[PDB]
Amino acid sequence: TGRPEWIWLALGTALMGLGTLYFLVKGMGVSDPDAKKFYAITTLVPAIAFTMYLSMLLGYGLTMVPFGGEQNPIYWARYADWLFTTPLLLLDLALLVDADQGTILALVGADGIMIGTGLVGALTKVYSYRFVWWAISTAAMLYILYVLFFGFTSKAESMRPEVASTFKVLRNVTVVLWSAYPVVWLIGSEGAGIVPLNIETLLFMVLDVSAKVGFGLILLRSRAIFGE
Amino acid sequence: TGRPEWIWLALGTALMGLGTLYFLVKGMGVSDPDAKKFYAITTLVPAIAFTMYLSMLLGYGLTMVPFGGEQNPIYWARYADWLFTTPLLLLDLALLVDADQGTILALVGADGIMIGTGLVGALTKVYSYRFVWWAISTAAMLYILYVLFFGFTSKAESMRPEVASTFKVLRNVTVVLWSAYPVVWLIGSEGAGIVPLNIETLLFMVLDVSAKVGFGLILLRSRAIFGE
Amino acid sequence: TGRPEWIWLALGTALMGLGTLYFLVKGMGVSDPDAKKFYAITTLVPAIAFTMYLSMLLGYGLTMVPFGGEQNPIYWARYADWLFTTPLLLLDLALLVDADQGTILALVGADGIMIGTGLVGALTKVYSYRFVWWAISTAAMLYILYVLFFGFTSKAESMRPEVASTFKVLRNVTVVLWSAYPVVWLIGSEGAGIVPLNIETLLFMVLDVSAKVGFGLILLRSRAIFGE
Ligand SMILES: CC(C)CCC[C@@H](C)CCC[C@@H](C)CCC[C@@H](C)CCOC[C@@H](CO)OCC[C@H](C)CCC[C@H](C)CCC[C@H](C)CCCC(C)C
Ligand SMILES: CC(C)CCC[C@@H](C)CCC[C@@H](C)CCC[C@@H](C)CCOC[C@@H](CO)OCC[C@H](C)CCC[C@H](C)CCC[C@H](C)CCCC(C)C
Ligand SMILES: CC(C)CCC[C@@H](C)CCC[C@@H](C)CCC[C@@H](C)CCOC[C@@H](CO)OCC[C@H](C)CCC[C@H](C)CCC[C@H](C)CCCC(C)C
Ligand SMILES: CC(C)CCC[C@@H](C)CCC[C@@H](C)CCC[C@@H](C)CCOC[C@@H](CO)OCC[C@H](C)CCC[C@H](C)CCC[C@H](C)CCCC(C)C
Ligand SMILES: CC(C)CCC[C@@H](C)CCC[C@@H](C)CCC[C@@H](C)CCOC[C@@H](CO)OCC[C@H](C)CCC[C@H](C)CCC[C@H](C)CCCC(C)C
Ligand SMILES: CC(C)CCC[C@@H](C)CCC[C@@H](C)CCC[C@@H](C)CCOC[C@@H](CO)OCC[C@H](C)CCC[C@H](C)CCC[C@H](C)CCCC(C)C
Ligand SMILES: *C/C=C(C)/C=C/C=C(C)/C=C/C1=C(C)CCCC1(C)C
Ligand SMILES: *C/C=C(C)/C=C/C=C(C)/C=C/C1=C(C)CCCC1(C)C
Ligand SMILES: *C/C=C(C)/C=C/C=C(C)/C=C/C1=C(C)CCCC1(C)C
Repeated sequence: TGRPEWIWLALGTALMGLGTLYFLVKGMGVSDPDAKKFYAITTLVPAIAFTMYLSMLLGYGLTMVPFGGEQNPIYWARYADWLFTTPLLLLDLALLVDADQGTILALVGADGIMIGTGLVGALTKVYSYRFVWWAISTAAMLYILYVLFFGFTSKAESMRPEVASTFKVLRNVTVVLWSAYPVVWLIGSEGAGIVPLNIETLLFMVLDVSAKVGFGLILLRSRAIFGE
Repeated sequence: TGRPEWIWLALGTALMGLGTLYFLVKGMGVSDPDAKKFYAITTLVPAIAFTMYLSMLLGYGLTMVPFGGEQNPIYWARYADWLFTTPLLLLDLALLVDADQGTILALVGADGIMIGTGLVGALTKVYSYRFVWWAISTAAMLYILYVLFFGFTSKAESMRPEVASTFKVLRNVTVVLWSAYPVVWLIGSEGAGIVPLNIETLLFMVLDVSAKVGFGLILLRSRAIFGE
Repeated sequence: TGRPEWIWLALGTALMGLGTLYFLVKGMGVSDPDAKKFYAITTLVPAIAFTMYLSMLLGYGLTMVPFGGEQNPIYWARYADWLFTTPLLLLDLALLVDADQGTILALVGADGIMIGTGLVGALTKVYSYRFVWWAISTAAMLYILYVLFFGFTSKAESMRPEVASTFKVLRNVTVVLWSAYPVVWLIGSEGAGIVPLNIETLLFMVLDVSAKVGFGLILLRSRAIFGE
């Protein structure tokens, strides 16, 4: 493994794998149907990331994109991961607050646009246009963060204190960690090329494990996930 | 931009972009959960088309398919657009009439078959077989149009007059505009090659903007989208 | 058709096509909304398989994957089929028993992991790593079979005798036929290469037609699909 970023791909694979097994074991026995939804969503998220980390580690999830005069290593498997795991994370938030279905559809669809335009930007061979896709994807992310802070103002007169409390923490966790991903992309291998791929891969590893396994530990340890 | 169809890709990009912003602004403030569903579906549709028009304009959504002795320019991004936006359009219709879930699943699944076989036909290198996929996809479209006219005969004893009225108009808009897409494909660059790609791109632009932004203006201006 | 497996691809195409038309005709007239769900799911399943069998027959769904020193014919279209039809089959089971939504999401997501890791294994160029993906996919299949036997223990105090009976038979049909697919893959063209592709294609044809058209005949002939 002649790619120096292999260690972070291996560590990411192991930590997503271990978080999947932990959440699997923890959700055994659970009969509350509301809690079963949260365990299924929250366990699927690092299970999908485990498979995509492994595909990067083994090289399957890596391709070379010509741009800027250069053959650029691009890990496309990250977008196949995020396509599914970032709407699932939004679904955990949305279920906490009993979101209306129109709000869930706005969130999941804005998130698909965010990930799909991120992927088009990652694979685009004209260097300047990569950053046009980055901006569109960021605009979709900002929409999602707007909805998470301002789209549930009908949900407060009626929201169990423990649901509000856990939703607040997870929403803060989300806004901080997810906002770092466009920055990493912009300065890393896919963007300006200021931070080398080895470091980029480290940064996404720490973000992903926090946003998936850290997030899910907070959620699944709360009694907000059970019907009262 | 040495592709003469660039002007229609640019115009399509702008009109889908402007229709997205208009519907975004128009749906601000809306609290009625039924109306929020219609705004989310109807706003996502031109937002997705904006991204796919832009990918065609920038060249990312174009590939060359050998067939007929020739390297043929094929805009595959149209199928990535339609994969999502044509079930969303069907969902707006189906929600208007309070469709049963089995009818929604038939519609969304027939539509996936329509778009996916359209894409296989667009990328098929044996010329005669392209038209086998065209026929299968047309058969799926005809099924969808059948369901839209004859699959909601339990929904009339109970259907607000304004819902019936808006559903009738949008269903007519749909049947007329969607039926033109197999014809354009059959005579255009993907099919018989009778109409040049520049004109084909113009035709799909006018159809798409009408079927997305025209459709959505009719829907979102009606009080059929609000619970009574 | 210089591929000896063409006959089984042609036969599979015809049998999925004929089963689609039969289920289409059989579900005409059905007004019971619960029954309409089962007809839509169960009819879409062989309709999707018909398109994917046809794409294999015509060669579109075939690619060459280098591994083991060799250019290996890999029918990738099977994974595009299964991506949709295996969650749909699980949905028919889950609706029979009135599964909780968290259980449905676990099933559909485990199934996506099963098919997507199966596809990564089928396309992986390092021979030994193909079998790592096979094992992960098998682990997801075993999870699905676990849930089908042990995830509905809240659903028995309340389950119409005819629903229990039909669910039991279809679940047995599923466990036996689906468990054969990793074995065929492991000994066939995608794995160890012990069984030639011609025979492999025969085996998957018999499995698919049984698991789709055989399964659906059992389901759609039962009164378990109607609300009582
Ligand atoms: C609910 C159910 C009932 C639904 C039923 C399913 C229904 C659709 C029936 C099955 C049809 C279909 C799924 C199967 C055909 C797959 C098709 C894409 C195959 C083409 O790809 C094969 C290759 C190489 O030979 O061609 C070359 C590849 C091309 C150059 C690429 C062109 C294709 C586009 C890239 C498609 C874009 C779609 C994206 C995957 C959408 C998400 C991506 C995003 C978030 C960035
Ligand atoms: C000029 C540029 C270089 C800067 C780029 C910024 C840009 C990308 C936008 C990001 C802003 C965003 C992170 C802020 C949103 C979170 C927070 C401020 C929201 C406040 O509201 C929530 C409150 C109360 O419930 O809790 C508060 C929740 C938390 C306690 C808020 C704490 C914020 C985080 C601690 C900051 C993230 C830390 C990084 C992940 C560390 C990486 C840096 C590295 C080089 C060591
Ligand atoms: C709800 C959630 C819990 C679900 C969890 C997600 C779960 C599936 C886990 C993730 C696995 C998976 C999504 C990730 C792997 C992606 C896989 C397709 C990668 C293969 O493609 C990489 C390339 C180049 O190196 O190979 C060469 C490319 C090949 C030649 C092409 C073969 C692949 C097929 C084309 C696949 C067909 C699927 C279609 C996109 C379906 C729709 C298309 C249609 C409508 C026309
Ligand atoms: C032989 C071939 C060349 C012809 C190909 C036809 C074939 C592809 C099938 C298409 C038929 C389809 C469009 C008809 C369905 C719509 C309509 C007749 C349905 C009637 O029922 C609805 C009624 C009452 O509510 O309103 C009625 C709704 C509307 C008022 C109906 C009006 C029909 C449209 C005005 C026709 C479409 C116009 C084109 C988009 C213009 C493009 C032509 C260009 C060259 C100028
Ligand atoms: C609900 C709605 C509102 C949602 C709105 C949709 C929203 C996402 C907006 C549309 C964006 C997007 C869908 C369109 C862009 C498609 C994008 C994949 C195009 C890239 O592919 C083009 C090629 C050749 O030029 O590049 C080369 C190809 C690369 C080498 C491959 C890299 C891409 C990955 C393979 C993507 C993996 C995703 C898988 C299809 C997931 C399932 C596969 C699995 C089960 C094995
Ligand atoms: C060492 C290896 C080579 C063996 C590999 C096995 C491995 C892949 C795991 C598979 C085990 C699995 C098929 C068993 C599950 C089914 C069954 C035993 C479950 C019992 O519980 C259900 C009961 C009561 O309702 O009905 C019972 C339901 C049925 C009546 C059970 C009958 C089992 C099937 C008849 C066996 C499958 C037959 C094959 C499809 C035939 C192909 C062989 C060919 C070479 C002729
Ligand atoms: C599980 C992994 C998580 C939570 C990942 C989140 C990823 C994003 C918020 C990605 C955002 C991006 C942009 C806004 C701009 C373009 C680059 C992306 C895709 C990295
Ligand atoms: C937003 C864009 C809309 C409403 C597009 C609709 C597209 C169709 C109805 C496409 C149909 C096709 C056929 C029936 C045959 C094969 C060619 C297609 C995909 C163009
Ligand atoms: C309609 C076709 C059906 C029911 C197909 C089922 C396919 C599976 C159960 C496939 C399973 C696989 C594994 C568990 C290991 C990797 C190889 C696969 C994808 C064939």
